[PDB]
Amino acid sequence: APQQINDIVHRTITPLIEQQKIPGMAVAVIYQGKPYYFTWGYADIAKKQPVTQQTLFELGSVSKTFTGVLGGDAIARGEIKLSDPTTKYWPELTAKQWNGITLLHLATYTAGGLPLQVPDEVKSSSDLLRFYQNWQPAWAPGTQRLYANSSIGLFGALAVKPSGLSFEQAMQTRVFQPLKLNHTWINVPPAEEKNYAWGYREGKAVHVSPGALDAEAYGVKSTIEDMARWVQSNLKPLDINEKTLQQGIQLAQSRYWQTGDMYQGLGWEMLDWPVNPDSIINGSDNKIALAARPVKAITPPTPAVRASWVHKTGATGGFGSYVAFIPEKELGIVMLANKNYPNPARVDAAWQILNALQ
Ligand SMILES: *[B]([O])([O])C1=[C][C]=[C]C([N])=[C]1
Repeated sequence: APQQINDIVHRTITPLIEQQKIPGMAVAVIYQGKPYYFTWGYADIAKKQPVTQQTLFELGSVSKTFTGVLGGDAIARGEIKLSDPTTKYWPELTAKQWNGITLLHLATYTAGGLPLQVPDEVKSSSDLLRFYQNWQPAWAPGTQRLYANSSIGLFGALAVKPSGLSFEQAMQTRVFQPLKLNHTWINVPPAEEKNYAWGYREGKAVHVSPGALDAEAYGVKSTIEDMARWVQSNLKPLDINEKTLQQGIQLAQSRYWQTGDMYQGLGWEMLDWPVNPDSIINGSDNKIALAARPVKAITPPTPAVRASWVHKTGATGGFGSYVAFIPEKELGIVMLANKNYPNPARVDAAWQILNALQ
């Protein structure tokens, strides 16, 4: 890499790893469209396996960006509309509180208080139906945002129903394959296990547990190379040859709702660039990010704004991920770690790197 990118990344990430006791980390910077890669530490402490550019990390909720783009692609295919009622795709959802709750509300966490987590107790398809039928909204639809797996997870499951494909097959064929993300997985195959890092939580090696709507809300694993490619694809969707995918990526960066200075996309979240770094840094802390906040509808949604900081944090029990990019500057970053360390530290490091390069 150019020495500037080298120095800027190492000066930022080295102290981060030290302060946060991160066992292993991979970083990609996309600069003028090209990726530059950096790795540190251990994918597996016990077996002394280093982090490489081929190490798989759990993306946790950065998976929501793939779900949002897959949904956008389904809209572009004419398979679903965000204006469709949820019941159009799940007619068994007959309880009256669902009247007026559309796919847009599910995709954007604005259905009226669907919870962060699907209860552990919910396994089966019928457990799931039961859960949503019994769920009681605290708020009218389209009035409050509450970040929630049970919201965007259901959006992803419903979005692929007209295709007839499983969520995983739709994701593989319509997003991973066309983008050449050939080392990105909802279920890690046995052949790729050698590359699957352990996560570390309180010093114990852990991997994400199965759960309902896991694939759709937080279940993607990927490498630093495929994630750089994901960022490049979202930075420059016009280079993408598959028309509906290009369009889906654009739709996922449309601005649907505003709360404070952030705008809710499909999976992606966006702020105007130049950002106030305290705003994105403090904003990423779960004290704010997981809070219930009133929203203003953007009527109609603003199409993808090039001058945006577009980003998403993700975590599982053992992993902490972050992706951010600025379309107008052809600039982006991916930070993958196998410890779930605090969000504000991620965003601070990212902003320090990108601000120094823009
Ligand atoms: B995501 O990483 O923000 C997330 C939120 C809640 C639960 C899970 N598994 C992921």
